[PDB]
Amino acid sequence: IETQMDRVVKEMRRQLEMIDKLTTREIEQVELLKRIYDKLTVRT
Amino acid sequence: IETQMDRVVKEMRRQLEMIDKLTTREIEQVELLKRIYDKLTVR
Amino acid sequence: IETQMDRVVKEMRRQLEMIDKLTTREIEQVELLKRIYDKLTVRT
Amino acid sequence: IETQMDRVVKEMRRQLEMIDKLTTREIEQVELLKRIYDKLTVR
Ligand SMILES: [Ca+2]
Repeated sequence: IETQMDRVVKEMRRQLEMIDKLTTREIEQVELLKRIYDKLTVRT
Repeated sequence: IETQMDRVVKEMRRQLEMIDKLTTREIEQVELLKRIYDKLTVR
Repeated sequence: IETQMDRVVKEMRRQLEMIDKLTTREIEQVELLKRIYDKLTVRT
Repeated sequence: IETQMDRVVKEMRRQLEMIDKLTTREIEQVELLKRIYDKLTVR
């Protein structure tokens, strides 16, 4: 009734979190590319 | 459950926003990757 | 009631579509890194 | 009623198996970027 209706708000709030740990992993990921790129422009 | 329904949606449209920036960013990632990779092929 | 209640399953169907794009994109990069990784060792 | 609310929760936990496979996948990218970035720092 309402009790699965939070087995819904609950699971979800855990999805925003899981999403956020992802974005900052995208960022870590990018950082390492910009840099790794810059070492290649220069090693030339 | 009428107004928590309402909350649920709001939070969902927020969750797509996020899944969107993610999607943008992977596109960028992938081009840098190919860009990076081309140069390894030049040298 | 049911109105807002599918402005919900609507989102989810759309959410999971995107979670599918990424997983295949991710798949693409994972083997572009492997290509670059393989070569660096060659360029050595 | 409960019928569609039941669906809702399903495809939601479906998405958590997904994003979980995904993190496990961007982790494995990150290890390759480190390891790639280390290898140049040497040449
Ligand atoms: Ca990535």
